[PDB]
Amino acid sequence: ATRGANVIWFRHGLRLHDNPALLAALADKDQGIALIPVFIFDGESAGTKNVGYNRMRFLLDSLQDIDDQLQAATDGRGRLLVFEGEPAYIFRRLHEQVRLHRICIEQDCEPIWNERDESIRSLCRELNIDFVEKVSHTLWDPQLVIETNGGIPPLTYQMFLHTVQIIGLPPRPTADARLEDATFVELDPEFCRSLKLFEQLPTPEHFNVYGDNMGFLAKINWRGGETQALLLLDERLKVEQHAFERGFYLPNQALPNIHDSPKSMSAHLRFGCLSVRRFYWSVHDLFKNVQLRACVRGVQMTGGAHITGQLIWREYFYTMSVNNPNYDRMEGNDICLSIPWAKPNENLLQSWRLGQTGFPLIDGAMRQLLAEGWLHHTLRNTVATFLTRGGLWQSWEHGLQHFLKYLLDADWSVCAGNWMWVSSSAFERLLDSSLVTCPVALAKRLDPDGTYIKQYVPELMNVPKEFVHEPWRMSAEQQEQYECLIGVHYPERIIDLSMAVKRNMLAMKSLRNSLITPPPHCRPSNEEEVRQFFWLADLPGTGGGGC
Amino acid sequence: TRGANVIWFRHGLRLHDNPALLAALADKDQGIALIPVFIFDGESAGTKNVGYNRMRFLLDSLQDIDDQLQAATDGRGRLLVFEGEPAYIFRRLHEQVRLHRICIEQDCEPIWNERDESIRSLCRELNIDFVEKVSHTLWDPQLVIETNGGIPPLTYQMFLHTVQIIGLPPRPTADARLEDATFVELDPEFCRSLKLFEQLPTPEHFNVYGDNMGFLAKINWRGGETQALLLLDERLKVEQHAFERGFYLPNQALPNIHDSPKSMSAHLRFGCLSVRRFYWSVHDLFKNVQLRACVRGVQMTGGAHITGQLIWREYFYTMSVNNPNYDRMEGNDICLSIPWAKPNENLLQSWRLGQTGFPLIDGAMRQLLAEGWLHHTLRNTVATFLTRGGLWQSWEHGLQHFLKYLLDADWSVCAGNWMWVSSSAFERLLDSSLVTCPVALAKRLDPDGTYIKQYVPELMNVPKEFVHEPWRMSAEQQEQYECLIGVHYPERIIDLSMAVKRNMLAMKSLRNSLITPPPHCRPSNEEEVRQFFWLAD
Ligand SMILES: Cc1cc2nc3c(=O)[nH]c(=O)nc-3n(C[C@H](O)[C@H](O)[C@H](O)COP(=O)(O)OP(=O)(O)OC[C@H]3O[C@@H](n4cnc5c(N)ncnc54)[C@H](O)[C@@H]3O)c2cc1C
Ligand SMILES: Cc1cc2nc3c(=O)[nH]c(=O)nc-3n(C[C@H](O)[C@H](O)[C@H](O)COP(=O)(O)OP(=O)(O)OC[C@H]3O[C@@H](n4cnc5c(N)ncnc54)[C@H](O)[C@@H]3O)c2cc1C
Ligand SMILES: [Mg+2]
Ligand SMILES: [Mg+2]
Ligand SMILES: [Mg+2]
Repeated sequence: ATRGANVIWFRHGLRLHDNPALLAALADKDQGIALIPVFIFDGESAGTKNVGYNRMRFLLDSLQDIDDQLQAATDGRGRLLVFEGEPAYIFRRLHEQVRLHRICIEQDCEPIWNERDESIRSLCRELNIDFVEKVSHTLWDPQLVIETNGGIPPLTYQMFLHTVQIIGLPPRPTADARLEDATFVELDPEFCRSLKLFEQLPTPEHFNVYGDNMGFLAKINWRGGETQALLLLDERLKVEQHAFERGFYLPNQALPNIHDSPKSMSAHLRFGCLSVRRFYWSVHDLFKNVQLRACVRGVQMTGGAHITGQLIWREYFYTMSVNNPNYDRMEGNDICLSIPWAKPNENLLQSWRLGQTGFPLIDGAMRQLLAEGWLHHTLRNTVATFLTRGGLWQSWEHGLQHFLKYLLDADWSVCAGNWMWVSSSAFERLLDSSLVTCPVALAKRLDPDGTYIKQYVPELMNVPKEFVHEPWRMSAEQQEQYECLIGVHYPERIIDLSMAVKRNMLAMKSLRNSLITPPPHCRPSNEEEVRQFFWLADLPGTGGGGC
Repeated sequence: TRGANVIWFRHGLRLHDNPALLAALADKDQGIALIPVFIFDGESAGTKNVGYNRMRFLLDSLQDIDDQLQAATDGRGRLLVFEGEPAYIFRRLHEQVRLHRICIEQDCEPIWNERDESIRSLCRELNIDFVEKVSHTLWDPQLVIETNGGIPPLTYQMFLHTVQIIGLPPRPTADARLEDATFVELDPEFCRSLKLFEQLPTPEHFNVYGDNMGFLAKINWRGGETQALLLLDERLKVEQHAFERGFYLPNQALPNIHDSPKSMSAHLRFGCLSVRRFYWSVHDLFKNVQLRACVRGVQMTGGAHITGQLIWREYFYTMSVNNPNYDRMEGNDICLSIPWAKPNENLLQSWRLGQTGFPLIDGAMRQLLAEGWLHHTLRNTVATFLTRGGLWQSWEHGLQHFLKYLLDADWSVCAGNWMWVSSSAFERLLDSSLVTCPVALAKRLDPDGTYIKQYVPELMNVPKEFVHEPWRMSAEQQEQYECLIGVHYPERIIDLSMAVKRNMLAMKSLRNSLITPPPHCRPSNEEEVRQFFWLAD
């Protein structure tokens, strides 16, 4: 704090590697400019506006990871300062203590962050402070791929692939930061109490966040932070290594597995614990210059396109929301079809949230969502269709707000886009087939021996495998013979699906004859894209049928 | 006149991409004439073990060349078709008009060695240039074998790795200009003494008649170069629709056994269509464009899902080069010696005639006798049922029957595919019932019974729910539709559940006896088996 100080404000991108904003904050070590790493609980940033217990713990685990790494490389001189209040109020009064030359941040391209960031930009113009903004949460610059497509984001996944190949490959991750020679600031102890500088790392209880509806089914647990994200990346980079030397995927690898352990990095990518560019260019360097022939779920393995294509799905949804604050709703949302959803049935909606629908796979997935906060992509498709076009004809907004609260990742743009991609695509009639919107048939495909169902629906523990997916088929004597009387211990089906899929298919067909014009909306590229999205494989598409 | 060059046709019955032909016209400005020659010596172009369908195909291609030679020369150019010994014909042809060069296309298969070396020792005597050019395969098989250390690659993945080192295959040559080419009209008595055909002969001239049934063949094929080019341009438009769509329709990815005469395997066997023209046409149509979809476990970028099929053809041609025992078990170093049962002429005849009691097996073998072409999934079914997945008979019996009635019937490809499927004892998926059961495959390929009812017409009155398993019908059902297990349709000539049971024991006993799996023709991995048999992958 001799000649001033630079601020690296953390919101997302809670990491030290591949942090251009951190490097720009460390670029004045020679001039004696100090470094101040800060995180502010302003009541919305890092997804704290609508958060449950599982994601708040994940965020606090990442803040501690940054805090422990700073001390491990600065002999204890480096400290992550966690505040709680208005960001513009904290930065102005902190400028009274030490001179702020540059305030470095990572670009949050989502429009819900525009108010927060433009107030800091307006503050720096008043105090003559450099406002440094770096793009590192996404692979490309969202404004660069939007202007390439003519000032509007691509609405289909293929239209996004066509534009990024024009721009080229995304930038490589930056080098690591050296903090052994960096100086920090010891400010006034009373100034810390006024601006609410935490002396200890807070807990979710400090923010009135306690155990959720189910508490916790401690079968799957996730430790946040940059250390665990890099530990899981190397674990997966070796699984791809074995499949790379093998040249093909084992049949058990290409199939969706819902009985596995916490290996997903979607929560580490949302908070920015793991760099998306480091994920991308680690797969690229491991696959380039080796031609392959086998595929993984209809996507080639040559060049790692089956892995890096997943990171483009995330980039494709992040950019569609940039200049659209109504992206989470349908009124005022220009790229979402207006579907006549039924009236809010909060009795059925509560049966969907609590996992009391009478359908085993739906209940087992929603109870895992409440307890553990993570669902497989196949299970997220099932509960989304069952709530919307597939089962109850409820608006996807009621499912988005529930997901954004209990999900570990819960990207405001990725989660909202996936709800519209699946529920509000009227001209993709393959989504109306019960062969893709039936949880009973899918239960036999993902959970053959009822291992997953009985693990998160414990009332079905003793029913034999011949009646797990269809408990209603048991006799009156058999129902009390396995401690499961449908309607008492296990709830009955809140709706008849076979008569519900008929109502919804005709109600959606009614929209198509009224809208012969297909307006620009978030939709699948083609029918082949639906089959890979819903992990169909053997019998999907036109002419595939039931073999 | 002064001299003449001979373009001798054996394979490569075409005018385009014919480097041997271009070498014959290379001395056009010297006053050296041209002599197109095809000799029925009793073995060339697969005429030693041939049926009526393939002989009809060969003669259709010879007429195409003769018709093309007249349209480009206003009647001056003709195709000379002889019948006799090639070295005797060429020697007496040399004293009528001096032969400077004898140009042929390379036949790398060892069954043609004694024929070519016979002509080779003749030209060194009479001081004639023996020009041999490679155009039947994508690469020179010697350059592929020598790159692999002097031995041919025994797995398909080992082959793709070797040709990747060599590089992309050569592109087809330019078309030949025959508008200013001179020919010779020989002495009429010389044409009488050398057995020169005036009219193109018929299959009946070679003691070849209309098979056993013959009339069930209404899906007929017409040989020739210009007609093979029509099939190439036809599929090129189908592939660009998928190229512009970005993916294959599900009905396209599924095998189709009730389709049209679409295949070009017979045209590529006789050389009516150039394989390099086939390769580089698909390569130019898919280049510079990145695709992400796949076709049955193989990518579509660069046309690898199409060009990879042509590499299967080269992979079997290259393996048989220095192995004259490639079509037999004894003395074949690349074939596992499997204890096959003693030859049973009753079950073998029921396999050929299609009287085994299994509907899909009967419909395929009866289609082979009439039309002489089967889908790859149907050739697999009748091959496993004859060998490891049924009767446990030697693959040598099925090879001779296939080399006789097939339209393609490449000596190296057909034998290689027979060993690849039958004698792969260490590929344990090959013995799974998903591959060794035609009943489940019948409901998978021909669901409603359309293909079975037309090639097994004794089952057309049987409804769909009993057409795949006619033995399951009751007493009044075998009479209401009149299909008794005995007089109308034969009983299953073997117990399939018991046969596959005892055959898997013999393969394990073979593996337990062979602690070393010696280098043999085998699949590369289990994934390669799924793609080969059109499985779920
Ligand atoms: C209703 C619904 C809501 C979803 N909400 C989210 C969300 O809030 N956050 C989120 O990251 N993903 C979301 N997804 C996508 C998908 O469910 C997860 O990305 C996936 O389950 C993560 O598992 P994984 O990393 O092991 O899969 P991988 O195949 O390893 O995915 C690699 C990465 O690619 C990205 N990705 C994968 N699939 C998609 C997709 N369909 N759309 C966008 N990005 C994708 C993620 O960042 C993911 O971590 C949602 C999908 C649905 C159907
Ligand atoms: C027991 C058995 C015997 C066979 N005998 C022959 C034969 O005598 N001649 C022959 O050309 N093919 C043979 N094959 C391969 C296969 O049956 C045919 O190549 C294929 O059915 C031709 O149909 P298509 O051209 O429409 O297929 P496509 O997929 O269009 O094939 C493209 C071309 O690639 C080549 N090709 C395709 N598959 C193979 C293969 N497995 N091995 C070698 N070349 C291949 C052929 O030249 C074919 O025309 C045999 C396969 C088996 C199982
Ligand atoms: Mg992951
Ligand atoms: Mg063909
Ligand atoms: Mg399968």
